[PDB]
Amino acid sequence: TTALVCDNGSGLVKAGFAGDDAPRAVFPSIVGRPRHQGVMVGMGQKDSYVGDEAQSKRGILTLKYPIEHGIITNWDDMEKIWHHTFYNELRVAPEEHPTLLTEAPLNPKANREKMTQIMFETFNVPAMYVAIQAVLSLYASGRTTGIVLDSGDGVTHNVPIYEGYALPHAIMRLDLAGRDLTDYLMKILTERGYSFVTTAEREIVRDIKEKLCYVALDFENEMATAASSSSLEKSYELPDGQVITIGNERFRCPETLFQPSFIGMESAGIHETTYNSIMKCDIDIRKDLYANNVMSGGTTMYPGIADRMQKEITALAPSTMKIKIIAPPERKYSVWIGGSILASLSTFQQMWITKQEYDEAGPSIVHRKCF
Amino acid sequence: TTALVCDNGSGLVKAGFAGDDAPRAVFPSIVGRPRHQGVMVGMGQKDSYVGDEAQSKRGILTLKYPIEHGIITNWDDMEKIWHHTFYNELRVAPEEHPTLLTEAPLNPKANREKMTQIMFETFNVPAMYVAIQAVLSLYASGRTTGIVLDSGDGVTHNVPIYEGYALPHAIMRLDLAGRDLTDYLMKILTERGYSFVTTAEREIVRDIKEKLCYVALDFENEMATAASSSSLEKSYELPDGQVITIGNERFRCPETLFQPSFIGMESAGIHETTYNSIMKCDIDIRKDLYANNVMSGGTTMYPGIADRMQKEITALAPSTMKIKIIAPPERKYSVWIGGSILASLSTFQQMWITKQEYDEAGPSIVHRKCF
Amino acid sequence: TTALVCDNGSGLVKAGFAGDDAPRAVFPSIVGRPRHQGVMVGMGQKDSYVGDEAQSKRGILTLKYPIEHGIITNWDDMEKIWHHTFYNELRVAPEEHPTLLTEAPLNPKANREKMTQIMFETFNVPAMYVAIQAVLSLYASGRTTGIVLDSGDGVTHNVPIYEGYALPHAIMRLDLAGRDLTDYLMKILTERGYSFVTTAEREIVRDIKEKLCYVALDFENEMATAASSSSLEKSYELPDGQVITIGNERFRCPETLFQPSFIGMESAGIHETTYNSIMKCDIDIRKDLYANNVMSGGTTMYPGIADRMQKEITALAPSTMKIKIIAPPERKYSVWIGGSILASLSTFQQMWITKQEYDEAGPSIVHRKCF
Ligand SMILES: Nc1ncnc2c1ncn2[C@@H]1O[C@H](COP(=O)(O)OP(=O)(O)O)[C@@H](O)[C@H]1O
Ligand SMILES: Nc1ncnc2c1ncn2[C@@H]1O[C@H](COP(=O)(O)OP(=O)(O)O)[C@@H](O)[C@H]1O
Ligand SMILES: Nc1ncnc2c1ncn2[C@@H]1O[C@H](COP(=O)(O)OP(=O)(O)O)[C@@H](O)[C@H]1O
Ligand SMILES: [Mg+2]
Ligand SMILES: [Mg+2]
Ligand SMILES: [Mg+2]
Repeated sequence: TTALVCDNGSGLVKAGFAGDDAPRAVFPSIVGRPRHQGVMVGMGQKDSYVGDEAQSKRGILTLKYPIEHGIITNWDDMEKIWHHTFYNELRVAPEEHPTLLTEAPLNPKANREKMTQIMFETFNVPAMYVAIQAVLSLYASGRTTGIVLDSGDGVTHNVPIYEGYALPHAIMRLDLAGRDLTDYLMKILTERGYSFVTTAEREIVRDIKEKLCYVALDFENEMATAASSSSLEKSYELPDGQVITIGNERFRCPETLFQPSFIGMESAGIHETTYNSIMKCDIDIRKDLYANNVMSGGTTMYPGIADRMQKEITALAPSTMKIKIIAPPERKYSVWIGGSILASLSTFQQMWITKQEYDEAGPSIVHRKCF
Repeated sequence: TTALVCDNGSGLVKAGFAGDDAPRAVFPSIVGRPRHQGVMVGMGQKDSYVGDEAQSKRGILTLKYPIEHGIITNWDDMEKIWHHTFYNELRVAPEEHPTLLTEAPLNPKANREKMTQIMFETFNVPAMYVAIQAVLSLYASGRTTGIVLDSGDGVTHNVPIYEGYALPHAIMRLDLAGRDLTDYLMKILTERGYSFVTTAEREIVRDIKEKLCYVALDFENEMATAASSSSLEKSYELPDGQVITIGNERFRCPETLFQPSFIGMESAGIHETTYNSIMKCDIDIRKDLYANNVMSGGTTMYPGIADRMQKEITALAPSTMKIKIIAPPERKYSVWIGGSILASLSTFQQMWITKQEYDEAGPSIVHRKCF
Repeated sequence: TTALVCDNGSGLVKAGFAGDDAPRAVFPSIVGRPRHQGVMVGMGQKDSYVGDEAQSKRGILTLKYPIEHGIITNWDDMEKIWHHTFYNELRVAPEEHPTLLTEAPLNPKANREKMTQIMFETFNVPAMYVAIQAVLSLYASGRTTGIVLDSGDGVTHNVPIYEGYALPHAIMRLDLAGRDLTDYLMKILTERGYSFVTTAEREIVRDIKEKLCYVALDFENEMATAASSSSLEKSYELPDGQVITIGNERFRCPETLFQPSFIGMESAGIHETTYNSIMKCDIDIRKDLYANNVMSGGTTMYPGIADRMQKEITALAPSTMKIKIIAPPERKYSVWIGGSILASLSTFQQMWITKQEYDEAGPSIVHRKCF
């Protein structure tokens, strides 16, 4: 049969079929409900909206994310999103297809236990499997050795792998990702008199961040350049026709990744996190780890982030080591591509958690069979 | 059965049957009583006259409007007018027909409470409903999204609606409409030596306003043109054969809608009111609101008012927005047409306030069931 | 010398001298201009009126607030108000006194830049400083640890402080305050047939709100009590002798603070805002924050608001935490009292921005020296 690969991220849902080169369905992972009163009768109105239909009508809706920091917090909305993905986007029968799901490392066990329970009971899938997103990203690049830096909307994490072996004690997890950057940009936009307070306005700020933000190679030099002249300013048109102009915010927003103290976090930056993850591994594999830094996720798509990470890691690493950052242009879907590749492999077909095994063992079997 | 749609405006009464394309009965909402002494015996004389019979004999009558600024102030005369509408104009049995009534937004609650009480007790209707006039106007145009500018004889108001959802906090209400314009024209006609002081003469001034007034595209240029020559002057024949000539008054009278300060009001014009109502809505629906400005009411029938409103809103709106004014030729009866359409809908048949519900709950049920 | 403390709020101006226990001058921050025509010659008439003189003659004036939502929007009127405060109220020479000014957090930078420029150029003050209002309120209570809820006429904001250290990432700002409540009461007064439309009538509605509104401990029980009987009704006399009676509106008006959806806002209430601000701080300071909730501003003077906030925060906080609301009877002037205390401190005398520093650095120095 044909397996289903579903990457349930905090911000976007990636779904498709195993063997394909790109995900079939990509849409935001949101559920919207009306907050005003309906005075017009005879027209089709629904109590909830999911995905693009919620984005289109966001002006009269309150938008909620069921997944927060890679943890599912509203299982009703998550089930609604899964139903939407299975029926309206891919248009498939769930019980006729094994499904591969993704999860961030160091997550609560109950999250994947409930994922398995929902998949086996509500949708009655024949088989399912839960994988780590960082390993799938390594699969997508055709590599067996390297350290993967994956940063999406909720979670940023590092996983070092050498010759197909993972070192769990060196796994790092950070709760700073895209959504936090969007909130910080939303806060700092008030310096120029721009006020965004609603969940519909938050999406507008996210679009502005995606379309106008970049990572500066040197932060203080960029600050001086922005203070000296107006060559770095850009204009953006709001949906109602208003035009806003932003200056140093464009690179101030992504700077939080390297300086988490901008949002009040004591943790270190992504470069120092990667260096510490490398230094926790055996001395005989650090040289290979230094040359196989793999980037994945939407938050790694800022212009100039790879050069900045290269510079920082070079400044941290010994001068005789060769630092190489791997940033494929398609790294936005590396997790899904690796999941499809894994589901297409012949040797993986006996690693599926089947319905019989679940009926015998309960939801706890995902701990024994998956990682 | 067949539902009855009655639009009780400040100036005119519109009545008919649901499913019809036009109101069956249209007549002024006035009650007249003699003010001289009857010296002739043996002839049929009545203590009161309603509607067209009052208009025909206005020379010996004092005319009173029971509705003032969309608020009923004389319930005895209002009951007389309702009896006239039910029995002499439509010629129907009130207890055999559900009745749909209209009301302006931001009205006193006691007004509709007494309307419901009168309908259920005096006329013993089986069911009744009170709708908002601007919503019905939106129904008449076959739209679910737009901002409605309704201006009749007593009230001018704006109601923005998006995807069938109303935003009550953005609803505007103005107490400048046709009657105020008639009074202002009555006052300014004294500059040419014309004196109208009675309620019968006020009707003559209203006819003059309806037949000779228009909205100037640019007020000061029209002023200069009227001062330069006499190309804008028109002649009107009084009922007794006298002929009057008016110049700049023709467009001075409707100018009060855009400059309320002409009658001593501090409020802004209709264009600024519409712009402020649009700006109070969510940023993601303002573009659709800009292109769906719907006009309704008799006061919107001045020649050239739509172009003036388009110009003003374009001058107020951002240059990249598309401003479109919708002014149907039948907008004089948009409220009644929308009411008939709503009463003809199948899904509305369970929204009627029935006699049993009124007997159970009292007059206050109209607040819970209607809007 | 003697420093000047000026608290420029959206609704009122508080001014005086450092070291005093109360502000010397309190008057509304309004500028009024005549809207009728002057027909009497030989009498003293002015083109503008400021403060109490504008309030006294409001019947023939249009009233404008130069400050909107803590942001100065009319700098000419603001300069007129500053001139009035300096010369007619305090009767002092501006160049002989350093001046301390206040501002709300998360404000546009250009606002304080222009404030500094106006103070240094137009009035030629020797030194000036801009402080955050919530910090000054904490100064007034003799505390170094606590979370301050300040709500005036334009802005409501929360600032948590622990051991003299502020956590900027946990600062909350809300654009719902007294003026919005006045507008909502103005809108809901139409349910009883009372119509207030002018800026002079808006002041009357504000007086009614100040004199008759209170916060209900339980909203639905108060609704049921008001519906059952008339024990909650009060009477108010209009300036022309008319008497109005209001029922549930008295506590419906302040309820918008806890339910912003009454005016169409998606944001949460003040209690939930305070709880979220507390939860964003470090876990080791939340216990001290829970017991030091400080109220400040005119909008916190509603009867029963402190008990309602205590109940809500207790319902939100863990059952083992001790919730304490600090509501001094003089919290109406807490910002000014704290500003005077700060200006009287010996260690603050070197934090003044002096004329030499401004001449060297330009208006941008307020960003580097102030917070
Ligand atoms: N061009 C871009 N520049 C910066 N950030 C981006 C860009 N495109 C997407 N993002 C951000 O990436 C995040 C979503 O990416 P994704 O890896 O799909 O996250 P998740 O897997 O958590 O859904 C969002 O926060 C989005 O704003
Ligand atoms: N052709 C016209 N030009 C200008 N005003 C008109 C015209 N026809 C009617 N009116 C005015 O419209 C008002 C009544 O219209 P209508 O919408 O029926 O009001 P209502 O619903 O309050 O009775 C009256 O003031 C009348 O003078
Ligand atoms: N007793 C009261 N009850 C309720 N509101 C009040 C009371 N006294 C003053 N206010 C309101 O407080 C606001 C002004 O207080 P203030 O803290 O001086 O604001 P600002 O600093 O913005 O001028 C006004 O909206 C006023 O109506
Ligand atoms: Mg992801
Ligand atoms: Mg009408
Ligand atoms: Mg204040």
